[PDB]
Amino acid sequence: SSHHIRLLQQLDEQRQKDLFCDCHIIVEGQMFKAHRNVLFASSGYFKMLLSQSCRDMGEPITATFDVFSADTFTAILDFVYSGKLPLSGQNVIEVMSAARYLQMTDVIGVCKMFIKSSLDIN
Amino acid sequence: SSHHIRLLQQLDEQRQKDLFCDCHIIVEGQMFKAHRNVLFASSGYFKMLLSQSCRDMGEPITATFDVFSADTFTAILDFVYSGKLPLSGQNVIEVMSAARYLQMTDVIGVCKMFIKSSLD
Repeated sequence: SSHHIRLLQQLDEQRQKDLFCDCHIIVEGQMFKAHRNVLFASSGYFKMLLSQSCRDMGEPITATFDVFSADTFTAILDFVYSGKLPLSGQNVIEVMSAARYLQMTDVIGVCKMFIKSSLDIN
Repeated sequence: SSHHIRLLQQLDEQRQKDLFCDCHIIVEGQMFKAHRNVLFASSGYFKMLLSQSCRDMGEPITATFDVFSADTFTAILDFVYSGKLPLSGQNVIEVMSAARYLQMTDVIGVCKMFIKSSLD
């Protein structure tokens, strides 16, 4: 497990430092840099978007979204690169909606668990 | 950390299917396809090799090695993509030597533990 945790920490450092970042995502005018292989692995949407050029290298692939906010995409991509998803009642509905759009069943599951846990109040 | 396990399983499937493989490694006449970002994260040798072009895309980077065998590199790359290193009494010293060349301290440690526990 330590192998997997260290490796993903390194990939997270790489995307923060723009190393090997062959995918650009623009949300609300904000630019996110990331790796195609990680996104393809993590998202049914990116599997559909990136499949055509999966054996081509050259320009980075630039994808634009206006169906969710930059803050919401930050939370999703932070999870992709860490496995942690900070949620509150203020953002879990938006994150879950974006996870449906990006077809990320694991993020959807984390959101539903958070909602169920959060509602048990009394 | 089930996210971490699934993610690396997917990356392993990708390199087996030659998806997003921007690095080619030729060892003993045999071609290995892999990802630069994973290799840069996993090996001090590959970190140095791939640093020059880490923001340049285009041709895959091709590396060649003659200081270890294809079977030995298979074991190391399988570990890179799974966390499991297939060691035996036959190959443990060959794997350790390649891991020193590739500057992979985690693989060196696993080899030393294999030898140390061989008396148990």
